[PDB]
Amino acid sequence: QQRLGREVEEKIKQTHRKYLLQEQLKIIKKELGLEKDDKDAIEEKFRERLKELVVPKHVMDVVDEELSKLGLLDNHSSEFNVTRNYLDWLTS
Amino acid sequence: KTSIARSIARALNREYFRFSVGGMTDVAEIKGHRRTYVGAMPGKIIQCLKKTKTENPLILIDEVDKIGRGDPSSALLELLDPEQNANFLDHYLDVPVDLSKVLFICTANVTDTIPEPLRDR
Amino acid sequence: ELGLEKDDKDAIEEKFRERLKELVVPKHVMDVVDEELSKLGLLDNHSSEFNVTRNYLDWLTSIPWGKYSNENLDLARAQAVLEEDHYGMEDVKKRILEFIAVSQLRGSTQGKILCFYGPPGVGKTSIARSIARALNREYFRFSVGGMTDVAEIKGHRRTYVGAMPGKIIQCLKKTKTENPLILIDEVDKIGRGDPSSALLELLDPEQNANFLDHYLDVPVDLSKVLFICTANVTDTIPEPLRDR
Amino acid sequence: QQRLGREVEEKIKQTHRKYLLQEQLKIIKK
Amino acid sequence: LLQEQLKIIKK
Ligand SMILES: Nc1ncnc2c1ncn2[C@@H]1O[C@H](COP(=O)(O)OP(=O)(O)O)[C@@H](O)[C@H]1O
Ligand SMILES: Nc1ncnc2c1ncn2[C@@H]1O[C@H](COP(=O)(O)OP(=O)(O)O)[C@@H](O)[C@H]1O
Ligand SMILES: [Mg+2]
Ligand SMILES: [Mg+2]
Repeated sequence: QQRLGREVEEKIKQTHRKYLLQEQLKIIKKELGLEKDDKDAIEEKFRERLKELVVPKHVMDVVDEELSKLGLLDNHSSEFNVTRNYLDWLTS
Repeated sequence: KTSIARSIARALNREYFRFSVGGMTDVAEIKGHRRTYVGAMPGKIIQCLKKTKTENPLILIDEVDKIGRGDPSSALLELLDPEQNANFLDHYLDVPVDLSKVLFICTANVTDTIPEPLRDR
Repeated sequence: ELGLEKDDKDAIEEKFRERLKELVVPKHVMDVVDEELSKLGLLDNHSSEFNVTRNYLDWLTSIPWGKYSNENLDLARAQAVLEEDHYGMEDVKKRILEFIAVSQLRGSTQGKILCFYGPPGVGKTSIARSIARALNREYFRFSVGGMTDVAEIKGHRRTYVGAMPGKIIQCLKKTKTENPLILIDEVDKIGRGDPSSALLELLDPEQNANFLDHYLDVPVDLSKVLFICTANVTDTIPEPLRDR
Repeated sequence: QQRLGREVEEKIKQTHRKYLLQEQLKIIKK
Repeated sequence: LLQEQLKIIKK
């Protein structure tokens, strides 16, 4: 009974469809990357708020410490979210 | 007592915020929560400074006599201290802020029920 | 290897290690630091475990192991600066002078726990700065008023996302000295979730010499830290705290 | 209308570069 | 500007 083999072939076809879906996702992201944000743009985004503020020395040290670790973490870590949200409050 | 607070802010051209502490029981509304906890936010005062975009707004603390128990009354001691406002500490920021320029107005219907540490400040 | 991108990130080891050159690290802390540094060298720099280890080592190498502020043992100028800021208050000034004299006799820095209680507006909170100036000790203040979370005193385990050591270790990192002056205001108005059982581990000469923090998980010697506690009335402070 | 062909070509080039980098990393590991 | 919008819509 080659029905199991036919099902395995259908699963392989589904895997090929997943590969095509990944290729299409890359194709879409190629144009979707425009007008987006990244780890380097967020640094100046936070720093421009401090331009017009008379920031005390200790707050400046804390901000520099958080920005220093900001560039080390990746864009998807939960700790990255925690520090980004902390900076969003601290620099506002 | 409540209505004059907005008129004073209009005359002084200061930003205005109304903080109804009466009936409140959660201390976290004043001093916030640590960064570790998920969904943590700073206290009410930090949001006041954030939304007013000024370090010297008019904060109206309504019904100080109706504060709850079981205790934000001790947390107010770090917020209404005539000389300790320069280093008010919020648990989310974990950074002292200078609240000495903020004009605090507190409303109370009866004097006798305010605790002595707050009544003397 | 030349075609692929390569970075000399291994310098982070001596980047951390240079902080311990002027410190006097105890053996038990140094062993943990060495094991953590060895673990860091194997983790990929993109791993979350690598970031946790890096933060742990950053906290470990920032504690001022063996650093002490140059305490002023001169009685005359210590008394003069105490009379400079506050009038009256003979008892507290006498207590501070006795503390300085005892520290001078034994030839080493001394740690003690003092509690100031009385009517509001007598100068209990303000004198902490004058005492710090007299002793040349670094000054720090945190209020336990309405304290209901133990995590402020003991911190959180580093397994959790974004854990921090807590108030005492933050103070140790900030003041960069192992003998600062701690002012714990409103000790008589501490809340419950129970932080009152955590202060007993801090305000106790018999166990504060090996204070264990949930984040660092390494004992530190707080026996030389001068603790000052402000209260409004004595009869509401917990009995174990009033005992010490 | 014709921008789709240019976008697809750019995406294919980026994917090819990424796969070449992955293959080089695998060769280096081997 | 419309060409970029058309490509974005198609994607
Ligand atoms: N001196 C005053 N002049 C004009 N209106 C007043 C005056 N005092 C109170 N009011 C009126 O009373 C209303 C409610 O007052 P409120 O601020 O609630 O008093 P309280 O703060 O004592 O409760 C307001 O809408 C206001 O118009
Ligand atoms: N003996 C004193 N001499 C001079 N000023 C004093 C004295 N006692 C209190 N003060 C003043 O009182 C103010 C606040 O005192 P504080 O330390 O808040 O008292 P408490 O600790 O009882 O709340 C300080 O700015 C200080 O100048
Ligand atoms: Mg009213
Ligand atoms: Mg005081």
